[PDB]
Amino acid sequence: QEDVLAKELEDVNKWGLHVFRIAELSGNRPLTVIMHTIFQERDLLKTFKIPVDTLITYLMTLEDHYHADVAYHNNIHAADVVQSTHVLLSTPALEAVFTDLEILAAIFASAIHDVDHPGVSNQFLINTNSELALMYNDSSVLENHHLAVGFKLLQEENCDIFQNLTKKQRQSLRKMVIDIVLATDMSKHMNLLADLKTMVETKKVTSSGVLLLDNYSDRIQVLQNMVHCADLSNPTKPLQLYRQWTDRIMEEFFRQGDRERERGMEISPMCDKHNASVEKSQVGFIDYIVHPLWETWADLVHPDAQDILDTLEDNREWYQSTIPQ
Amino acid sequence: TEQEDVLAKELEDVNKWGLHVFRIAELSGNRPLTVIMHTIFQERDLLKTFKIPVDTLITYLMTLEDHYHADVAYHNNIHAADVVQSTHVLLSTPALEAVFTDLEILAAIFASAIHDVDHPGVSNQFLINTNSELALMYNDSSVLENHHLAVGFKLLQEENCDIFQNLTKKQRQSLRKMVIDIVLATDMSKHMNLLADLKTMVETKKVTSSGVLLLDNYSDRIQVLQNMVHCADLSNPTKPLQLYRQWTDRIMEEFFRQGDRERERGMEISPMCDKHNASVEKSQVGFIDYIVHPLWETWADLVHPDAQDILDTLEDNREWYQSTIP
Ligand SMILES: CCOc1cc([C@@H](CS(C)(=O)=O)N2C(=O)c3cccc(NC(C)=O)c3C2=O)ccc1OC
Ligand SMILES: CCOc1cc([C@@H](CS(C)(=O)=O)N2C(=O)c3cccc(NC(C)=O)c3C2=O)ccc1OC
Ligand SMILES: [Mg+2]
Ligand SMILES: [Mg+2]
Ligand SMILES: [Mg+2]
Ligand SMILES: [Zn+2]
Ligand SMILES: [Zn+2]
Repeated sequence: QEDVLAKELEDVNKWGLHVFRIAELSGNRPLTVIMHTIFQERDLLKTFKIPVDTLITYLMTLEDHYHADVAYHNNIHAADVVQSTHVLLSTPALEAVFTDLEILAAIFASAIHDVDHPGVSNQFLINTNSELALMYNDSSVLENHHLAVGFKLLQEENCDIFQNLTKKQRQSLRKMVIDIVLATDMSKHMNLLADLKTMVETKKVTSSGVLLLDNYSDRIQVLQNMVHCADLSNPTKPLQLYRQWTDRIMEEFFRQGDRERERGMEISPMCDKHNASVEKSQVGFIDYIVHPLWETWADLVHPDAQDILDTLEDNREWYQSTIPQ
Repeated sequence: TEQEDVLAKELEDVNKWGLHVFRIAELSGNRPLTVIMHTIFQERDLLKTFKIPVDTLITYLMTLEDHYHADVAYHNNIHAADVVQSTHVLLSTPALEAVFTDLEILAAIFASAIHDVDHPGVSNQFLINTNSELALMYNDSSVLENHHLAVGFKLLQEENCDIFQNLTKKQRQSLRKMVIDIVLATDMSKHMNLLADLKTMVETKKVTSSGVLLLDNYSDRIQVLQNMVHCADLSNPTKPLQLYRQWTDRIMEEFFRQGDRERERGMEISPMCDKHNASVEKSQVGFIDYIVHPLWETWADLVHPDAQDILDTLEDNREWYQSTIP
């Protein structure tokens, strides 16, 4: 009787789910149990006639293709982005904006968006003349690979969770998922944020402040920025969670810097364990990337993101206080 | 090697629009891409400039040429050789004299050589609609063109194939980026935006005191090279009619073989791919009117009047195909 796990999963609609605890309690299956919970919570198995055993088989297969020896880009991160997207989809300002297929696409994209990540950056893969960068012509190398793996796994035995979608539903979902995962490439962050800003400046809402998004171009942009916000949500979580994410990304960066040092490569910024300032890097990350993004998101869904933005600002203040004068 | 004498004579035409490329394919033992690339590299002194060992060049070209499908009617080594030679002529246009660097010239020619390698003879849309491994690998986005680049670059790593072994690291990095930008621009889903941008450049074009195009940033330079190789890829209707008609015969065979695969699957046969219900001549007139002439009249504007004879041939060939309809 793993009662504690079911207790933890009752917070699946809350920012700040104890995802490391869930990873522990589920036998390192946070992506499987959290995806399954969210699918039940959104009635997605009945809406898209997904057989429960096919869902569980695909989810375990997918989760198996996240590397257990990568400190950050692993199945716990995938589960975290899934659950974060699931909460952002319920923003009151986005009520009635997205179809069931759009909701399914955003959640599936979040689950697969880093699958088979090797724990090094696109630039490292390009600079080492990797087989991945040769395959993908140096362009969104990892993100194209995550998509290819995520979709390829649906072809394994009893893994096609979309088997009862119509032909046209499958084509539409595939296009949306590709557009969403490719937008998680940080080389696209600035263009994405500029478009989110444009939308905020021209946003149409109801009298009760709910966004009105009529064309696909605008809806997919909001979905791209939503999953991007979820991918960049660690500094907006309660500090005890955030500090664990910082420990993990820094371990991954340092392992990349050790591969670089050994090859005699230039050690990438923040990747040198002998010359790193973890706390200054987090404050810079918040000041130049995370807070501009989440402040713009909060304007789009004004005022529903205020608690999230409050947490980010508290955490920035705390990390800054750990830097001595 | 009377045959070798005849081949050498034919290769004296490598600077001319209308080279007898099908004859060269036969005379060279089905090595048109190898012999035309080698001729062009010698003509432009590229082996000396980039310290390319001649045996490495031939080894790579032969391997690249082998990775074109000898059993595909249109997208084979003869098409690659033709696009290479057509780009080589376009690079020599008076309006571009001394404009491009040796590395940019190398990039345009190499891109043309690899730009369709390992083409299976079916379209991107067919590969997407049939859930192919290629479309799965490339997320339905420029599926073939990404594959052609990955193959063309990967083959440089085979034994004695690295023709760029003596470039600097900065040269190799620059060449790789330019080649990717050029081959990705041969995806027809990019044609309309590529043409729109070329028109904008023509409308705003600056010429130097010597009368050549002024291109003073990467964006403009790569855009011209992208459209140049796209024009070469879309050059069949601008060639002498006896060449053009052979290219039409070949693309229609390839289309019909695709539509037969779509028939043997219950799919809606793609337009122009139904050998039981095609109009070859109407399709060429449509191709020229909606794609090839809008492109080439704009290229002709950019380099005016350098390409006037090419444009005149295109317009004559359009009239000829039109005359076969009534
Ligand atoms: C101080 C950075 O902190 C974090 C960074 C990240 C991730 C998000 S991503 C979607 O994987 O790119 N991230 C960046 O945003 C980023 C920008 C530039 C370079 C860079 N990588 C290297 C190897 O240089 C990264 C990087 O890996 C996640 C969590 C973090 O802190 C908890
Ligand atoms: C009447 C068309 O004639 C020709 C077409 C082509 C080629 C050039 S490409 C760079 O390979 O795309 N081409 C198109 O431009 C085109 C547009 C849309 C669909 C299409 N394919 C299918 C299966 O529908 C094609 C197509 O294969 C080359 C030579 C041709 O005539 C000599
Ligand atoms: Mg990622
Ligand atoms: Mg072959
Ligand atoms: Mg092509
Ligand atoms: Zn991620
Ligand atoms: Zn071609």
